[PDB]
Amino acid sequence: GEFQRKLYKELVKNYNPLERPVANDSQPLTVYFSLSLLQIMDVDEKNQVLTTNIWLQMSWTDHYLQWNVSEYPGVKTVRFPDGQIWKPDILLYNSADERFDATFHTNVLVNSSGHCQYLPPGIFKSSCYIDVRWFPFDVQHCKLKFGSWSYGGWSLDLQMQEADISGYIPNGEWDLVGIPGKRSERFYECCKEPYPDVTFTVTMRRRTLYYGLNLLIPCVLISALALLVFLLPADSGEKISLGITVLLSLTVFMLLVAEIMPATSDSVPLIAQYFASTMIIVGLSVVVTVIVLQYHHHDPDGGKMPKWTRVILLNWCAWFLRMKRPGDPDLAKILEEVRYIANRFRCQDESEAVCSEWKFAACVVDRLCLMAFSVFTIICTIGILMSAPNFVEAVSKDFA
Amino acid sequence: GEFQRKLYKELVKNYNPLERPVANDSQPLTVYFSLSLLQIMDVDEKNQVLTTNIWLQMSWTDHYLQWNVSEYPGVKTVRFPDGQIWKPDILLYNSADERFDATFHTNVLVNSSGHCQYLPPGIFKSSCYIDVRWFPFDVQHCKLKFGSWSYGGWSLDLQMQEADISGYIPNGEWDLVGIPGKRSERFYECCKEPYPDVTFTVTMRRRTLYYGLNLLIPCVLISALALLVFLLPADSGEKISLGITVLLSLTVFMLLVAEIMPATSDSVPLIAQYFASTMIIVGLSVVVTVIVLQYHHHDPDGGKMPKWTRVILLNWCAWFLRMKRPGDPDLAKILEEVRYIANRFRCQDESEAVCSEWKFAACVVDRLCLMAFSVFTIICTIGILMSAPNFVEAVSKDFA
Amino acid sequence: GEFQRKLYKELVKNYNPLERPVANDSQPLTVYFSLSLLQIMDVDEKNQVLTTNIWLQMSWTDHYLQWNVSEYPGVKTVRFPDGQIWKPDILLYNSADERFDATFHTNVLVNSSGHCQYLPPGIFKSSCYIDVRWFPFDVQHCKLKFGSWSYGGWSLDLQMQEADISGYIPNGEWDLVGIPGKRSERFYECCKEPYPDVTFTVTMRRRTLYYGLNLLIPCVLISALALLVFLLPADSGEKISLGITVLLSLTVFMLLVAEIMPATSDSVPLIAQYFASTMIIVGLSVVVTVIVLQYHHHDPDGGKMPKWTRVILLNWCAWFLRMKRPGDPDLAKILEEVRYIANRFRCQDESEAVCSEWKFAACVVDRLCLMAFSVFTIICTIGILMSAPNFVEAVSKDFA
Amino acid sequence: GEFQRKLYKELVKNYNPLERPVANDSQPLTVYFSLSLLQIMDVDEKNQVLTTNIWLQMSWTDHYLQWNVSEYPGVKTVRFPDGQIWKPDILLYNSADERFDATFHTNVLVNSSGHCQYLPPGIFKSSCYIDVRWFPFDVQHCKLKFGSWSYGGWSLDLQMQEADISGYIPNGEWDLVGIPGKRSERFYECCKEPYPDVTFTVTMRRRTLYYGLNLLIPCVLISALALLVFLLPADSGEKISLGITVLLSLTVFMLLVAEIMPATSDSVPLIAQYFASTMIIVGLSVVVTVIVLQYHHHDPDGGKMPKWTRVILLNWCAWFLRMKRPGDPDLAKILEEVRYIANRFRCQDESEAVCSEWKFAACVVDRLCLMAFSVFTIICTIGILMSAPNFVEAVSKDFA
Amino acid sequence: GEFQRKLYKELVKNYNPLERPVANDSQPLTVYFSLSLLQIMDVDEKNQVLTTNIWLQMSWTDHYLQWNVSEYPGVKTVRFPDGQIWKPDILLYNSADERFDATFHTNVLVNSSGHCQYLPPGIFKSSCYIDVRWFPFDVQHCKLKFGSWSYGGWSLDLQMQEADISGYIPNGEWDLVGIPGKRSERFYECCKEPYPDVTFTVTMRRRTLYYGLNLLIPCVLISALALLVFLLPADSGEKISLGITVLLSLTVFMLLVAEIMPATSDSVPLIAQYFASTMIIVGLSVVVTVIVLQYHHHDPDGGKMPKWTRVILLNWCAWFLRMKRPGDPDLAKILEEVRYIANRFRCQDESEAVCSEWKFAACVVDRLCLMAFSVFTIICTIGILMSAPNFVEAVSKDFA
Ligand SMILES: *[C@@H]1O[C@H](CO)[C@@H](O[C@@H]2O[C@H](CO)[C@@H](O)[C@H](O)[C@H]2NC(C)=O)[C@H](O)[C@H]1NC(C)=O
Ligand SMILES: CN1CCC[C@H]1c1cccnc1
Repeated sequence: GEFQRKLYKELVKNYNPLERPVANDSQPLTVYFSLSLLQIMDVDEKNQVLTTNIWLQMSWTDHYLQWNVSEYPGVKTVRFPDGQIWKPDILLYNSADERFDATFHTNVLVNSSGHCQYLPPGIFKSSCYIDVRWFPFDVQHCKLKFGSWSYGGWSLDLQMQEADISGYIPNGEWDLVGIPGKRSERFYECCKEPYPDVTFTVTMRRRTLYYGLNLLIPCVLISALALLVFLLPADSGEKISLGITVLLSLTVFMLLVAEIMPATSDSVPLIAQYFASTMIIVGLSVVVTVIVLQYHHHDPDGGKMPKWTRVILLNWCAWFLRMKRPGDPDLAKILEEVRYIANRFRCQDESEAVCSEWKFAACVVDRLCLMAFSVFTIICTIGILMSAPNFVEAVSKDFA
Repeated sequence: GEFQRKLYKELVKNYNPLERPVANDSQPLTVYFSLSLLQIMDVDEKNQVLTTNIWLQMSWTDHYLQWNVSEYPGVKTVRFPDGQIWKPDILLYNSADERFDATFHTNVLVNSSGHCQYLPPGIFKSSCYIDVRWFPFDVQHCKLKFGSWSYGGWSLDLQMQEADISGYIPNGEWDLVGIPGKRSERFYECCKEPYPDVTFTVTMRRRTLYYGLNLLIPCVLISALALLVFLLPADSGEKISLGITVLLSLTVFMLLVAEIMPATSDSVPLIAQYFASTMIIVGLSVVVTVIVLQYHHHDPDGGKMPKWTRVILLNWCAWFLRMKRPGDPDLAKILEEVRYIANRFRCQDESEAVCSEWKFAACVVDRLCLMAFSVFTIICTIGILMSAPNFVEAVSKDFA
Repeated sequence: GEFQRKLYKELVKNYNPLERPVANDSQPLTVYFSLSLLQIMDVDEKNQVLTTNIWLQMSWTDHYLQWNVSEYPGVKTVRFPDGQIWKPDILLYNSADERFDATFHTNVLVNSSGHCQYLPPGIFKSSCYIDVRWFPFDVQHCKLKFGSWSYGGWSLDLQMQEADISGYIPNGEWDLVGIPGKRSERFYECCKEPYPDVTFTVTMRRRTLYYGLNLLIPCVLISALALLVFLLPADSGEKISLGITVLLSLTVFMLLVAEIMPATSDSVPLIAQYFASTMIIVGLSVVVTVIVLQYHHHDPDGGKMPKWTRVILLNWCAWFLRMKRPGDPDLAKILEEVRYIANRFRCQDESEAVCSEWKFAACVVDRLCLMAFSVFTIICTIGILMSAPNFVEAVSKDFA
Repeated sequence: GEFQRKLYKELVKNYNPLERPVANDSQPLTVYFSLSLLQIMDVDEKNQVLTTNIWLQMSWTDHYLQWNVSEYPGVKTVRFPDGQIWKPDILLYNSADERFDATFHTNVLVNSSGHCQYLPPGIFKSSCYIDVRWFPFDVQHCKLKFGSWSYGGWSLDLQMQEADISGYIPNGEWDLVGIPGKRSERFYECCKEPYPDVTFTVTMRRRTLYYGLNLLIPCVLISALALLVFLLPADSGEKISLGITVLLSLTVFMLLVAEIMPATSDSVPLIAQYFASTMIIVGLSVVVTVIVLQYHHHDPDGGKMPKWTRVILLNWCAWFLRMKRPGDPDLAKILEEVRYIANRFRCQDESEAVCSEWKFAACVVDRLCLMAFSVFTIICTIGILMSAPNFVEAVSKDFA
Repeated sequence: GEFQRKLYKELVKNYNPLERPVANDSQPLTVYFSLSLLQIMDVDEKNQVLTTNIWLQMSWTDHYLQWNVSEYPGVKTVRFPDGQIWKPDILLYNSADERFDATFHTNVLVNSSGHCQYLPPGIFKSSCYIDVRWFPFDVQHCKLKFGSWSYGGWSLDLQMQEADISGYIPNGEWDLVGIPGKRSERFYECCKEPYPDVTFTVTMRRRTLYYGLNLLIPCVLISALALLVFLLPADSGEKISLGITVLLSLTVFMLLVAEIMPATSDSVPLIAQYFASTMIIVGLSVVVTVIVLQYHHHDPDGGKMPKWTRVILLNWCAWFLRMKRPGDPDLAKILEEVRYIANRFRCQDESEAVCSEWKFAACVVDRLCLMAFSVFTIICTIGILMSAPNFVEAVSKDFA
């Protein structure tokens, strides 16, 4: 259009993109800043990097870019590319990307009175502290700090507007709680002029269904199966294998959790405490199994049963767990031989009785330790999994 | 030639690559948008990112790029590179690339009457929701939203043309169903003017031959092998090893599945349900094996077989399974000696008879549990596999 | 130099890089396009992407870039950088890269008669189909498609020159069979305008020495070792651990092999078929071992051994296998006692004889199944490995 | 603003960005170089690179960019982008990045008296030596070197300012000790002109809590558990499975841990020494277990007990460990029968006595080696772990 | 200053950066090319690339960039950025990075007489053959090729200067032997002109301490531990589990090791063949163990030991290793009864006396195969380890 061509020719006369567009040079240029959250794309726990998809919103008033629509009837707005008009240099101080600025530079929409609009999209990789103390029942607060880089507080009056979440797409792993913001001005060692900035905090809660189904339940089941050694008879000759195999099979779970966790030294993760407790339980299970095995394969006439062992394992625990304790010269020569044979059988009977009593003691010890270990593992698991805050909320929101 | 040089000099005279090429400024500009799918690069289930290879197609009429063929006999079309003529700022809204734009800028072919064609190729990484509820017999819909960033509905009339699939190359893992399009207008918090956009939906059906033959069949085979613990005689003393080793060998499969699957908590994957069911099956098998072994190694004199247990197992289940139940003074001194020996032998015979009864009871329990576990695992696996929709279609389209 | 400075000043006078350097504007400009292969870098089977080091070759005649050597002594060639002259817009069609054009823009060498040479280097990532049916005895063909993006047939006709492989460097993993091409031609539905393009097919053969020595021989050896369970006597007590451990090893081997293979569902690969056959063989061996162990530990009084099993195992297969089958009143009181003892001893002897007969039957079954399984595994391995059409060529080239 | 428009127009008049802003051309331009540390993002031990977030700080004086604020009341500072002003070419010498200069070019703030202030941000990847001799108890010294690439000391003399640590964000893994600066002058063979440069040495101390919890304690506990084979009785038939599975688990642990450390060959790391010691201890325990099992299953008449081992073990070692050492004509024919039976039983009991002797000797050897290995493991672990120069500091600052 | 401003204005008067700065247009421009190695960043065996930190030294004489130093006092050198003056187009021929040329474009220093120095830094990823045959005792020779892309001997004749290693920083894994250069020509068929090229070969020796300690010593120790299977008595019942567990562990060891090596089919690597030999050693040990177990459990009532075995396994082989060979009517009825019992005992003793011979034969085989397998393992390990060249040099330089 001829009007469009004339307006574009007239709007660029003696225009310097290096100057701040203010009618008076002694007042700051008010700029309104806001962002629109679109998607939380990634939360890296190991590298402590948060990846989001946002649209920055910048608005200000330009004094030289004004015209009367009477002389230009058809055209009401004008768009300008990068490098042709003045734009604020607003960056992200918290950036964690090789290019310190990740914004696709689009056009600038202008009023017929000089109201510039800037909506640059882009995927932002910011570095925020990730707390894994109560993993996987944790809520994270990651900050996004925005502000002008080279304009002080006397030339650029930054003003914050509320973030817009009307186009937010659920992540499916993180539940968004909110995104407040606040404006503050700081002093830097470079200069003696305040530099206002706008900080947005993103609060999200991890959904625990997947982790609960894939890490907590299998460990519970395997630890429960590890108690099955306290039910096998000692004569089966398989007791050590169960404990060893369950220890081996939980080593891989420990290694997996270690590989998915950041190498932080600020606190002990709740899952780490759980796995250490389970390791301890299995270790003492194996120790008790060895003790029972060495009690059951006792050598008759190899020692004397201590009186304390006798009383404690035959009159107290047997009662408490309702145990039931099991229970012419030729003729002369013939007689000598038959008494010898009978005496040999009698000694065999005494030896087998001693062996039976030793085996009964081993069985009593085994059952008592079974009960104690079951109580201990239930208590430890319940306490560890209930210690974390908002665990009831997480359960009621995800599972039920 | 001279005519080409003259035309090129004439066309760029007083041309502003900023203004919209419309004869009347009030009327909008009609731009036809279309897509040409070529290939599907990858479908990142873990990162919810879809990579494609497409050719965008745009067409519009330029008012100033017109000439007469008679005055320039040789030439009929001209081509302009980026930054020399006006082009629409159409870009993909749902972009997962580090840079928000992935198009490769090429030339713009021009009619003799002002028709511009623009076909920029590129590889697009668009973030689309991936549903793994019915993995691997699943169908995924991914959207591609294209629209002008800075031009409203009063300036650009973004029409839609049907997507073209003729140069499409089959992926070999995904089966294309179709790619329809739909145009709509939306309002944004920035501005009081609608912004039309064109959305293309891609429907792909996963081919399940590889995933089936690599995950389902081995798991079924190992689950069936885990039932052999009920055919092993108890005297071999190697029942528990089979169960614990198949438990390990399926835990590694669970690890692989956790590796390939994402970490969403929206739903429980079908493969996760199947693996959990197999886990419970093997755990219950190990528990039953422990019970059977503790039945087999029953200490005689250490207890009495309950009458209810006998009537349940010995003469009821054996009937059900049709199993047979197995089975001068000197001469005096010698007389009591041989009497003592004979009495000892008789007591040994009674003890071995009791032990044989206990062993038969253990065998009966083993047979019952074998039958029950076999029927239960068959029913569970059939139900879980057949619960998925279009499972029969996927089978008949892949295996047949 | 004075002369070359004057020539450079003169040549760029009234020059328009947008203009096509022809003399009549109606006759298409002939461009000769060829290739120069340097090295094959990587063949990504998982991503279906081929990376190569390639030098392009272009040659056209420029009408305006001519001069008389006699007027400019010494100056015989001139060179121009990107953008200062006209260049064909030839780029890879089936490219797989974030930035579509993977070329380095060097200078253009122009002779005194207007002949332009252009050799842009670069590393090209191309998405080509990768068949995996006969992996690792496979030969792959990957296609490279070039051609002008915008210039048609009446303006720019493409001519082919033979590909150059003089500078080729051996890969060490792929054997270059050759690289032919075809100068195709295409017509549209509007106009009789031939659109030409040049395509190059790279045919390579995989060297099988590494894959063979690292996959096939270890698996064959381990499968052969898995057959030793049949030679193991039942009384040892380790007939199940051997089979289950080789099963674990085979499962790990499949898991590690499937990490380098594509997830295509086009066809079942040869290596997958071989692994499936090995798994079936091992599972059947475990089942047979369970049956043999069940036979070995048979209750002497648990039943009667069927006459069919008698006349088969102890009669036919035993002869076939050439196995030898092993095999005053007080005086009356003492008489009764010794008769009782003797009767007990005789019953023990009969039970021992029955157990020995059962054990011999188990041994016969074990040996027969050993022979059958050895034949099965040898036949299956030979048949699976001999099905590759390139197997003889591979074994004659790589190994020999 | 009119005043700033006029000032911008007047300042760029006859200005050449290629010219060094001095007044005599023979005096070096004083430049002050500092550095503001934000956070340490990564320390890659495998690649030996360090990633940090750093704000550069350069300040100098410009002779031409001077104006009187009386004629321009509102204007007090001006800003210029890259390419329109002279900037020092300060680079990172020991950089490790695809682009040798990973800085973001921002505006240059200029005061009214010609004072410049340039603060470009960025993420820097520098190659620094990583010493893993005392891993995980490490203190690292990574150096950053800066300096003009082309400007010499006679034209550009760098000056060092103290590094600023305000605004530092704690890593959570690495503890920052400090970052001291040093300005060094290096001469050439040309001429007596300095070539000053500024170097900063970042000193970090690894926080040894995560590694201590995940590697040292689990391996210590597993090594302690591996000693339980000595308390296991030899009759259980599990004295080797425990040791072999512990050895397998520990070698898996070592091989997986090896994925973290680099392949350097300048020293033997502490963790490698500790793992090797554990390997040796477990192997020797397995050897001793084999020897003990050989002692236990000795043939009753396959040999004779040597006097030397008899006196050394049964006499001296029992004293040490305080172990109690356990333990009508037919009448003639009947006489030889009963005498034969009696002497057979006597031979059986003497063979049993010899077997008991061998078993007791095996038990004594087992106890002695248990004591020896219990001493050895503790001594080796303490000695290896106490060799770190800062072990006490690390423990007292990470645990207490 | 004024003088340098005037000089900068004067030098760019009628300057064309597209022409060689010669004075006759026929004499080639002599260009000196050198190198400055700083660090070897990484050597990749998988993808066969070499990444280094390198400074490129260039120097030539410019005819136009000259001035009288008297007329411009104080000014001695001038600097020009990329694009403002002519620069040689020298680039790496055999590159491996995505951008074919990776050099940071810095300024060019020009003296008063017209001498140009150009030292662009960068990180170069080359592509060189990596010989893995003698792994990990490799000595590599990676070539770097440099040269003008378009200019030839008529225009630009390259020269060579010795590479600079004064700034070298040791890698820690690779020992640098040296880096020699060479200047070579290449005559074309058309034109008898030189085509100078300068190539540098970097020779590095791998440090074997880490690889030895982490791969060779553990493998030898594990093989020695597996060698203990022959000392274990057969009565334990653990002779198979130990061997199979070691086999599985070392198989996973080899599979893990194979990941850090390329799939090159040009030679069989030393580590690969060593692991193979260990594989056959362990497999044969398992086979021998199976044979020994079969001999130990021979049926006493089965076949008869052949005379060949009776001599060779009992006399000859026991002499070879010196193992001593271990070794009224009622009266009639009672007489017949005791005769029967004594005859049964005598038959039992005779039957048992045959199993001792089989057990001694098993012991003889165990000892013989222990000796033979130990000798075989020692010989094979020594031969494979010492076969590689410069093994003595490597061990002396690394371990001492
Ligand atoms: C413009 O900015 C510079 C910042 O360095 C000012 O220089 C400093 O000014 C203060 C007070 O005048 C002095 O105390 C410092 O010593 C100065 N720094 C140096 C390195 O000299 C400069 O004064 C400012 N000029 C104007 C007109 O405001
Ligand atoms: C539709 N566009 C994309 C998002 C907002 C909107 C817009 C409006 C004005 C300037 N830029 C962008």
